[PDB]
Amino acid sequence: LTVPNIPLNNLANSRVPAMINKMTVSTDQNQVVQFQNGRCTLEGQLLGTTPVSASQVARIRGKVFSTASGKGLNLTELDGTPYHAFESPAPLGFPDIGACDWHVSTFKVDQLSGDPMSRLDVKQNAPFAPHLGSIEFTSDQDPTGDQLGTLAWVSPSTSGARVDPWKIPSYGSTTESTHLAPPIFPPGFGEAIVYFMSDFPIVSAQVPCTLPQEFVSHFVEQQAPVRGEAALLHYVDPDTHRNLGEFKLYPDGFITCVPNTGGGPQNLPTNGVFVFSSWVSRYYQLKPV
Amino acid sequence: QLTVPNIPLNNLANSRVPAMINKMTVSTDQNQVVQFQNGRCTLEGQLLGTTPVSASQVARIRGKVFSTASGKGLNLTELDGTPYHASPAPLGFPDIGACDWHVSTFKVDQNLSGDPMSRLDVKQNAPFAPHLGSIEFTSDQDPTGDQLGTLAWVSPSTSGARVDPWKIPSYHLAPPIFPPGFGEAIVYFMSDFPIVSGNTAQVPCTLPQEFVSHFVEQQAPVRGEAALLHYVDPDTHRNLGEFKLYPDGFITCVPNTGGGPQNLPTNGVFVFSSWVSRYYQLKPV
Ligand SMILES: CC(=O)N[C@@H]1[C@@H](O[C@@H]2O[C@@H](C)[C@@H](O)[C@@H](O)[C@@H]2O)[C@H](O[C@@H]2O[C@H](CO)[C@H](O)[C@H](O)[C@H]2O)[C@@H](CO)O[C@H]1O
Ligand SMILES: CC(=O)N[C@@H]1[C@@H](O[C@@H]2O[C@@H](C)[C@@H](O)[C@@H](O)[C@@H]2O)[C@H](O[C@@H]2O[C@H](CO)[C@H](O)[C@H](O)[C@H]2O)[C@@H](CO)O[C@H]1O
Repeated sequence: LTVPNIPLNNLANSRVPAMINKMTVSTDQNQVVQFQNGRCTLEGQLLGTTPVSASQVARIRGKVFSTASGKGLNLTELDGTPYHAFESPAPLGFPDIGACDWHVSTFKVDQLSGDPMSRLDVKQNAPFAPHLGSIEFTSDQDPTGDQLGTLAWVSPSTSGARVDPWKIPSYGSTTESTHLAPPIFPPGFGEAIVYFMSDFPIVSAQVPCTLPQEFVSHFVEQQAPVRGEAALLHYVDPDTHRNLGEFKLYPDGFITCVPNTGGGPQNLPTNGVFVFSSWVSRYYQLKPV
Repeated sequence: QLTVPNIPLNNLANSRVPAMINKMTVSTDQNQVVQFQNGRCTLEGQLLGTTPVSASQVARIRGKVFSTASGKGLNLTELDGTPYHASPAPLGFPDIGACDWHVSTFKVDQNLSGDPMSRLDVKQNAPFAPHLGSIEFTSDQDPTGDQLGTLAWVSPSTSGARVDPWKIPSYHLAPPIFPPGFGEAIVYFMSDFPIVSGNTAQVPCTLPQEFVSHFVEQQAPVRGEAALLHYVDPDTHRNLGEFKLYPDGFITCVPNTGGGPQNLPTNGVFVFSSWVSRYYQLKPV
């Protein structure tokens, strides 16, 4: 097993198209998340809506439809092939920033003149049910046909709400089975989930993810056998080659540390490289960072 | 030993625009020389031109707005906000030449309400001097401060002009790539992208972005004049075609007459086979 020999600041967020600019732990270290993107086991099994490439992250493709009530997209995978609702919550790469309005900038796939972009404004209201294969939108432009695009920004669902990018959508319409990647639980003994943060335009400031996207593709690519209960990593300064801290990478595909009281990995340099050290017991006792 | 990514072509990103690869092709004129500044990396992992490591750094721009009596523009920085020192441009800077760019940016600092996006409309005329650290733009919005964003679409420089995404800007340059050997054609990895010219509807690049990061990551020694690759169906394990990967960081094939790699399925995986001679003759594909 290896992890990417790439400094953290050259790694991409797995939940928005952006670069990671820092690590942190959640304010409440007992907080449980259930992100659907950035999810992959160490053996290379993609979970939830997680795609392989950073350029599949938080993107949408579909064919425009129009009814008496308004317009929407009948969803496909990002390559235009049929969406696998039977096994995933939404097309691979579909955004997972819950409980907010989305603004998605799309273009028509077969394109002679004029502004080609449409901004699709999507609400996560009662009828938002991407697992069933469609979403509705409003737009100040006139999108038609096969539209492909990327999440541009997010905003509050209602005037005066806030956006909490730590939430995920409700993919179903009702008891509807949506095939969610399971929750990630802080594993105990003072360990905290490490969140990789990126700047992103959130109107009412950073989006967390649990694996850098290149870690995901690395695991898919290697299909490495898991030879222990956890993988001990060192976070190494690439210029001085000093070990800046110990981290644990778990088979289910997330990373923890023991944050120093009043601190944590948010106080570490953001240009370090994670390096696999050894397979260890689930209860390997980390030095605080 | 040298390896290439164990990832099917349709899960690989373009290295010149933020998009996925959806086919391979050869140039209409198989003698055509290109000089792309992104997607450039040697097999040993040496980045060239403006090529960044991550797919989410491809064709992005960051800088501080200046807006004066004389004009508006960006004083460019690197994508992480650190100073750009006058390489052709900051890493990741777009390399789609001879066209207007439309770049959608947000204020990194922003703590205000409202539409956070600005579309920066950029022309490749006189004030376009990214090598010197600035470009000018017009915008129907009001961007201020530290703006970070991504190339959204491109359009003709002048009314009636066409956009040719095989061109690069006038900005250090990564060197031209000349079709090598006998009968070989450079393989171009294509992505759909909003180009508002004619029927063009595509972007070529010479290395998938994940190939670039793979080489940077691996730093493998070059042990021969060229690496023979097989393009393999990952389910049946059949070899679908022979390709040659050159140390300077590009791929060739010998296309069957009237055809070529554009006829191959896009779910195949490149696999290193062996080191071969610079004049190893490929099986037509
Ligand atoms: C005059 C009109 O009907 N539209 C103007 C835009 O031009 C149209 O859309 C552009 C993208 C091209 O497809 C034109 O052929 C078409 O008429 C014009 O858009 C600007 O076009 C410039 C070319 O002269 C250039 O590409 C520029 O980047 C682009 O923004 C806009 C902006 O001036 O004005 C419309 O009225
Ligand atoms: C000045 C004004 O009335 N602007 C309206 C937009 O609302 C502003 O910008 C949004 C993003 C929020 O920051 C508001 O607090 C601010 O007044 C409005 O934007 C829409 O806001 C909705 C929330 O009520 C929701 O987030 C929606 O997704 C977003 O588009 C736009 C669109 O209705 O209209 C402007 O006039």
